[PDB]
Amino acid sequence: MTKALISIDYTEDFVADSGKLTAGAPAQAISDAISKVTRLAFERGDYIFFTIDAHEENDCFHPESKLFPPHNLIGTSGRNLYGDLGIFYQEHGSDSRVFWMDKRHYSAFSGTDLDIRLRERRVSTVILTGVLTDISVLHTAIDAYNLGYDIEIVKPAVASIWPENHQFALGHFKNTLGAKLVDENLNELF
Amino acid sequence: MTKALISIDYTEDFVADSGKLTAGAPAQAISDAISKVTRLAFERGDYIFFTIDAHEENDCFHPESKLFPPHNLIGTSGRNLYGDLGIFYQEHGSDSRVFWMDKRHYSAFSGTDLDIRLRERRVSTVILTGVLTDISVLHTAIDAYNLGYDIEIVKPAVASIWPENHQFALGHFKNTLGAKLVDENLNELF
Amino acid sequence: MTKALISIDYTEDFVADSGKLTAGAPAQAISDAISKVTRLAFERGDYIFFTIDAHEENDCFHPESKLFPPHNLIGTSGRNLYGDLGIFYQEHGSDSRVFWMDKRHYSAFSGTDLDIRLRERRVSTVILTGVLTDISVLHTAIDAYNLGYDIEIVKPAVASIWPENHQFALGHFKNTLGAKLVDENLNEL
Amino acid sequence: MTKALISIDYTEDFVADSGKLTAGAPAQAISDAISKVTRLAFERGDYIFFTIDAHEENDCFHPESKLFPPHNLIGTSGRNLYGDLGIFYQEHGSDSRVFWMDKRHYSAFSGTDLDIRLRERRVSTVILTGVLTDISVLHTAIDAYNLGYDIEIVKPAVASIWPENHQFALGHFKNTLGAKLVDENLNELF
Ligand SMILES: NC(=O)c1cccnc1
Ligand SMILES: NC(=O)c1cccnc1
Ligand SMILES: NC(=O)c1cccnc1
Ligand SMILES: NC(=O)c1cccnc1
Ligand SMILES: [Zn+2]
Ligand SMILES: [Zn+2]
Ligand SMILES: [Zn+2]
Ligand SMILES: [Zn+2]
Repeated sequence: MTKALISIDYTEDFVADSGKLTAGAPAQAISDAISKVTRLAFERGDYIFFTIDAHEENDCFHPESKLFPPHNLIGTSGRNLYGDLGIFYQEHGSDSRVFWMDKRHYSAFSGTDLDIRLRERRVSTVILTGVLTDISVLHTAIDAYNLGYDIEIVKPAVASIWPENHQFALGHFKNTLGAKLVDENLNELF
Repeated sequence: MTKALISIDYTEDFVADSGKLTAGAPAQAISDAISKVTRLAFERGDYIFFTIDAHEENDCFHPESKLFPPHNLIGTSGRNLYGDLGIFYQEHGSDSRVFWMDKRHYSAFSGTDLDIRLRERRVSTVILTGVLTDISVLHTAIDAYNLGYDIEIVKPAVASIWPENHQFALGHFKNTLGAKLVDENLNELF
Repeated sequence: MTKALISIDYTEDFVADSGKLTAGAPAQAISDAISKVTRLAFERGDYIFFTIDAHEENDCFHPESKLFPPHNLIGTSGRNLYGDLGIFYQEHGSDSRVFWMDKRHYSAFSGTDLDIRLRERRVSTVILTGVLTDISVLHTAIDAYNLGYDIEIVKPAVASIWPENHQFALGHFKNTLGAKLVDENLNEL
Repeated sequence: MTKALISIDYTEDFVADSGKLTAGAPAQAISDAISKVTRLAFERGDYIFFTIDAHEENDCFHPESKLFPPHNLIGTSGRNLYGDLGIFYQEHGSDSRVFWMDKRHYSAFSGTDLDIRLRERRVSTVILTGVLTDISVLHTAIDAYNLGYDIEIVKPAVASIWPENHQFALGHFKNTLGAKLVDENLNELF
């Protein structure tokens, strides 16, 4: 069956050394795996959803503005996809199976039309990749669970700034959400 | 109390003579009232949400594609706001209290972040304007009702192709949704 | 594949002569068709969801309280299913494919777990029956549309007190929601 | 200023020594604080929502069935509120400001009418209590955040079976959700 891979916030501001809200080394370490798994999913016929923070510096009505420094600002290089994943987007961004969705909350579902697009395509399984494991990925996974999706987490293609938080989230995915943990070849991990 | 005015699909494709899905004369007849009530709402400090159909011609996954001819296509003049309402947007579009939201369903809430933006601002009352009364306006109103908003309908600033459908919708707003019917001066109608 | 039939508000208070918010004769006229189509859907292996108004008197926080007289009050006979449809529920209510869901808004989806139950079963098509065509049925249909369900409307198994409103709703289902209008044999009209 | 206290899954099966899915001693340890803070909120005129797991044996369509042993089964003692909280419910459950809501997912919002009831009362702040901090409480908190509620967490009135998961969740509430941590007297903890 055809699935959907969700690419969560893997942008310059979350990954690069000078990124405004960078997760640093652990985020950079998944660059090869996240691009590889995305290409693999696309090649086999899956839908690809880039779900990307789209913030505005002067937005005092957003509770998040008080919690983190400005990041992924609309019209800035901070929103550019990091590494070879960006090259994949140059090659296939205009394809009918590839989507770019701006989001304001951590979850890829919140205030977006992600659920609608998935339901149009009768997709029952989402495959999650990106950063941070315990924030945008976690919120997306919980929303996916409540919306009745089967969930796959690409373990080597998610990362957090805190190793303990990364480990909590992975445990939560498997034990509470019943997610399948998979590698960069989309093979289950035992 | 600060309210929000929702401006629904009042574009060239729904209003102009040559509009791809035009409501024709009844839609054109509300041009003065819809621009007047929007400027009045903006001047008093209300939030203004332009919630506009954003369709793609090649979208075989959208059930609406089979129901209506192509309308409000991306990058076309069909998506331009009709009359003085368009002029108002050119003057005040970049103001912090004015919003543009692309939508794919009839309802202004479906797959958008309208509810999120309204709740950020603690808005309890929505004021509905636009076309068509029995489709995009009706769906928006029903969603607003289920989301617990108080509803105001600007009767002289909503219109449909079918008079019987326009009349059904107005009756539904008042008797089933408990909406207040108001004029272009935002005064209740008796 | 396996579809779900939604049975909307077909209770004493909406149908019977003495019903608190009765649609009267037009609602009573669909009794045979609504019971027949529900029994048919169940025989075909479909899921059946009874989605029924569950109101409380003196619920001042509900906006509907000011719009309609008290109806379908919790613990009252007004919530009893009307006619042979009630007999069907007595017979098959304990079956794993048959559900009873209390609702407070007109739409069967609003504040309920209907969508969750349907998605658990990977249901892609809902079949709508009940009353009123232009209120609870219409709201349920619109929610179903926005939630990406294919929709079937059993034309002889929906009713309103207002003929013009019933007609509007049927047109809206077909032309705006892209719903299939079907008969009591579940054949397209 | 009228708030709503949410009492999440504080029942025999999650708390009692012989509970089917018991969090054990840490859950038992909060019994005094959770009952005290609930009685306080009620005295202050707040709404009280008991949001309680309602599961069925042989519910093969529920993904949770494969993740945890049977717990909080409808019609069983497992669903009984633990400690003085249960006594409070006997005393005041029939009050108009006190609600009992059955739920099937971890989040108190998922498939329930919680949001609807809160919006009816124009509640803007939810106060969270119960178990487990990193499951039902966490999911409820994340849903509350996405739905635009201000969040208070009663720190001494939430618990998990795993202390490290409790710590993660508390950090997540404060740093990611912008929640206020409060004590059993509803005073902010600094
Ligand atoms: N990508 C993320 O997890 C994230 C973290 C903090 C703020 N916004 C997004
Ligand atoms: N604006 C509308 O009511 C409408 C009608 C048909 C299709 N899309 C939008
Ligand atoms: N069943 C209905 O359509 C209905 C109408 C009015 C109030 N409640 C329910
Ligand atoms: N109360 C909870 O956190 C919980 C944990 C596991 C299953 N169901 C509920
Ligand atoms: Zn962000
Ligand atoms: Zn359209
Ligand atoms: Zn009702
Ligand atoms: Zn449970």
